[PDB]
Order: sequence, then C-alpha cells, then structure tokens
Amino acid sequence: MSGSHHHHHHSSGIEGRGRMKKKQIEFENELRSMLATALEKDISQEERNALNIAEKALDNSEYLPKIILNLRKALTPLAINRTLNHDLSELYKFITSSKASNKNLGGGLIMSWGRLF
Repeated sequence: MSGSHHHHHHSSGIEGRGRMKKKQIEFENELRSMLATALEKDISQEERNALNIAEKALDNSEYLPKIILNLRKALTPLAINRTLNHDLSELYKFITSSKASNKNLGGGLIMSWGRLF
C-alpha cells in the first residue's frame, strides 16, 4: 500500500521519560520536526553549525530555555548582518510567537547579552 505505511517510528522521537523528568511533548515534537526539516533545507556553514550544536545539546539535555537562547543568540546577529538564508524564518518567528515567546517562554534576566532588550 502506497499511502502512510512509511509513516511509522519517526526519527524525531517524542516521549515523557527521564530526559529531564517530565516535559512538553507536543511543542517539543512541533519544534524538533521543524528543525529536522530545517537541516533538510539548504543551509550554509554557519547556520548548519548553529543547528548541529542544537542536535548535540537537545539530546545532551542542555535545556529548552538554553537552546532557545542559543538560536536567538546565534541567528539574531546574522539577521542584523543580513546573511541568514531566511528559509526557516517561521522557526525564528516560532520561538518568539507560537507558545514560546520574546525572551524564551519563562522570562528572567540572562545578563551580558542585551543587544536587543
């Protein structure tokens, strides 16, 4: 059958076991599928570098605020310098407006990096 039989056991894994202890399953699925699509999109050395750093930290459990900060710290100066490929502009809009918002999703003073505050 040629329909959805190939759709079984997604590479972008989704569970609520001991990654932290709990989490958001649907929003993590939504973001990590979009970022997996964003790797399959044509990205240059620097944009690839940020999203490869993203994979290794995501699966090392180095935190959702920390990695939302990481993409907003890595992609915002490249946006201002006008060299981001911009073909995942919706991902940049996503971590500021979807459920995760402005700062990250929780707020708080990060210190040091206040170029856009």
